[PDB]
This record gives sequence, C-alpha cells and structure tokens, in this order.
Amino acid sequence: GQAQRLQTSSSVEHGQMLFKDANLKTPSDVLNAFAKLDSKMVKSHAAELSQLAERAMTEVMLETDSGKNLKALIGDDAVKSLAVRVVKDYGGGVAAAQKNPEVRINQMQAVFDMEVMHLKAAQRHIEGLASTDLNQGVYAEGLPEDAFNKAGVTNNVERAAAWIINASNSKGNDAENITSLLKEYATNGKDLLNMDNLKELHARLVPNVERDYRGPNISGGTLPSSIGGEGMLKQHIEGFLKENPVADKDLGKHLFAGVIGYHGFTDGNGRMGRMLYAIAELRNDSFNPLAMNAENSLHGIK
Repeated sequence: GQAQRLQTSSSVEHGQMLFKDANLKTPSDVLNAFAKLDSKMVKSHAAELSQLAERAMTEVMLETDSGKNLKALIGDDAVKSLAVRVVKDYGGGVAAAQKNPEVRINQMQAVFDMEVMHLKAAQRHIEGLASTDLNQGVYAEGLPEDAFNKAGVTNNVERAAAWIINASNSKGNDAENITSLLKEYATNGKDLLNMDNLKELHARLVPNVERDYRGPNISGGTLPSSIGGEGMLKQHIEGFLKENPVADKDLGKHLFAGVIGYHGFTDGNGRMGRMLYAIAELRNDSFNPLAMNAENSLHGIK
C-alpha cells in the first residue's frame, strides 16, 4: 500500500513498488517513468505521485554538481531541507514530471548555482576577517560613551546592555529582557559555537519572530536563502571557527560578522550579532562598543 511504499529508503524502491518495475534503478529512471503513466492512473494516484515526484526530484538534485557544492558549504541536513523547498517551488509537480523533468532539473541547478554564488560571496568576506588586523583602523573604531550610555554606568555588563539596547532602539520590557539575557549568558558557561544553543538564545531574545522560508534570490539580489544563511552560520561557528581558532579578544567580532553577514536568522540578526559580540567581550573581561564603521566592515552588508 501507499503507507508501505512511503517508508522505503528512497524514491527508487518507492517507484519500483508503485510502477511495478524492478528495472527502475535511479531517481532519474523513476522520473522518466512518469511520462509513461496512463491518464486515469495519474488521476487516481495524484497524491502519492506528487510525493514520489518530489522525492525523486530531491534525490536527483542532491547528486548534481551544485547540490554537492551546497552540501560542501552547509552540510547534508541543510542542503536536503533546501532541496525540498526548491523542488516544491520550481519542480512543477506531477505534471512537469510527466512532461519535461529535465527542463525542471536544469532550471533548479541554476537556482542552486545562484545560491552557491551568494553564500560564497559572503564567505569570502567573512572568512577573510581571519586574515585581517581587527585591532587597527575601522575594525577598531569605537563609540563615544554618550551615544549609548548617557547614564554613565561603569560596569562592563551594564555598558554592553546599554549598547545593545540603544542599537535596537529597545524599550521597556524588551530592553529589560536584553539586559537579563546578557547577564544570564555572561555567567552560564553556554557554548556559543553551537547553532542549537544560538537558536535557543535567539528564541528568547527575539520572541515570536516569524520563521517563514525565504528561497534563493535569482532576481539579482544577493541575500542567502533562509536555509542557506542559517547553514552557513552553523558551519561558521561549529566548523570554521574551530579549525581556525581566533583570539578571545576577536571572537566577538567574528560572531557578529557571521550572524549578520550570513543572515543566519530570518529576523533579529542585528540583535543576535550584537548580543553575541557583547557576550564574547564580557567573557573576556572587557567591553569595547563597535563604531558603525566597524560594524559595516565586519558584516560587509551593503
């Protein structure tokens, strides 16, 4: 039955079962079979055929050169999630599987290639910071106390809170939450180089942010897809910053650059980036507020 077929390990066994064809050996073979289906069969099994087309298109896409390029950048889970959404958006469902799957597969490789280009453009800038002097020039430029700390507090945790609060134009209860979270992560020993930990912080810092999918920009824009940007942030902190360790006094900068520069969240990137910078600073017994020039140099967004 359909329920049995859905639990197969891939579209190949699923197709073999549904199409009663043991000669189907690849996901391309499965897609090529769609043109051969009689019209009544296509109507009576429309729901399952939509699932199977999506599974087979996804599998084909993950083995393309661009699919492997994305895998290299953001890893298996993230590329699979992305591949499914692109197939849903561009794959054309059962009707396109019947009529012209190769056209769809080609179009989706162009979508993936655009995404790869955009992630790599951010990556050149962000990983480039590991070879720049972040203590001179703009990378060093600071903010006058009076711009964010009118009250004139001296304790570094309160100064960092004021800086974050001012940058987010945060008020009342929202500002109190920023302050509480900062104190909490300054002292809780939680590993920042862990995307799960960052998503938990983000959820409390930016409550009821909307989590909606944003796909690759193929219109001229360079914004990463939502999945792509989150995958790059994850690989940045769990991979790049571990293989190429940075100095404690520079970690905040690299976290700030990574979050905002890769667009690691659907919203509240600025708040997260500043919160991670401040936490890194405080754990290094310091707090140096960033000049706007320095923020712009770090995240590289224009």
